[PDB]
Amino acid sequence: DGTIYVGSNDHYLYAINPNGKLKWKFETGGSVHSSPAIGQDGTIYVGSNDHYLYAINPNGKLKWKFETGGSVHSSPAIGQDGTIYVGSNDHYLYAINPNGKLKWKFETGGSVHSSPAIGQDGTIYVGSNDHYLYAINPNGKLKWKFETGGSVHSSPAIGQDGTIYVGSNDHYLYAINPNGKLKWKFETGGSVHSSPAIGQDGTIYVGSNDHYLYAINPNGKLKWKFETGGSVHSSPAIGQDGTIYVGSNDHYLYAINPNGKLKWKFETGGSVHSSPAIGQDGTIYVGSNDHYLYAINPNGKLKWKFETGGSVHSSPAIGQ
Ligand SMILES: [Cl-]
Ligand SMILES: [Cl-]
Repeated sequence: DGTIYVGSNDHYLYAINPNGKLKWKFETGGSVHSSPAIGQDGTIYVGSNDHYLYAINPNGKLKWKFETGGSVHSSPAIGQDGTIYVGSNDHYLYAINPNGKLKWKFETGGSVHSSPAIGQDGTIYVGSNDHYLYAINPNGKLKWKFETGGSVHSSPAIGQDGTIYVGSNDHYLYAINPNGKLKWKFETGGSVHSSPAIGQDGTIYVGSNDHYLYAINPNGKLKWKFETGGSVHSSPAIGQDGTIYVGSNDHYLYAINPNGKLKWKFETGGSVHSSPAIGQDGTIYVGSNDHYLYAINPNGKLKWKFETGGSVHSSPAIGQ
């Protein structure tokens, strides 16, 4: 099918066809910064600034909405049994059943902006504003928490071997072993809000507020760093040939070769905080602060752009 879903600061969740024409839009009560996740049956889940986690049917009609105590900026993750996990600015990590009833909630010490990741054994990992990376068991009990030096707004990535990687506002990219002990930390020049991505050879890519996209080896030593013109808050995506795509606050979507050299850059009208998604055909989709969702071909030329009513900070998801 190939529908592209993305939130906008104009309060809507958009469903766009691969040709750039609207399928439907669903109005929430507030800005949709959260990035949608798609369940096995096609349900689209997304948080809103209006405090709700939404479940929207493929036809664009509400399935249910679950009210948390504060804005849902965190992006949901879906477990093997269908449980939907999402953080809230009310300080909790929520686990919601597919029917929209609470499974459990776990209180952290601060707002949960970070988006959860799920391990192979069902462990749920998420950062908190309280400076910790949390590992929560499927039953909602704490497994462990790891203290960084600052707020963990970056969303964790899990390696093949179980290593958990996450940025911190203390400027480091952390690699944490499955037991919750530090493996290594890599110092960038500024806060690491960007969420890491792991390449096929284990290279970890992450943006930094210091304007660079970093490639770090599994041993925690620098592979390369590529300088953009502004802070890299967007989270990288990796194509089949190894190309790394990431937005920058300098307004460009970047395509970087595995060797750290520029492949191409595409200029949007505003900062690219949204994190790119790659379609089956290689199309790269990303939002911009200029209000558009962009579809860029593998050669870096514009396929189409779709104007929403406000900034597109949400990161797109592509349906089957
Ligand atoms: Cl159409
Ligand atoms: Cl974000």
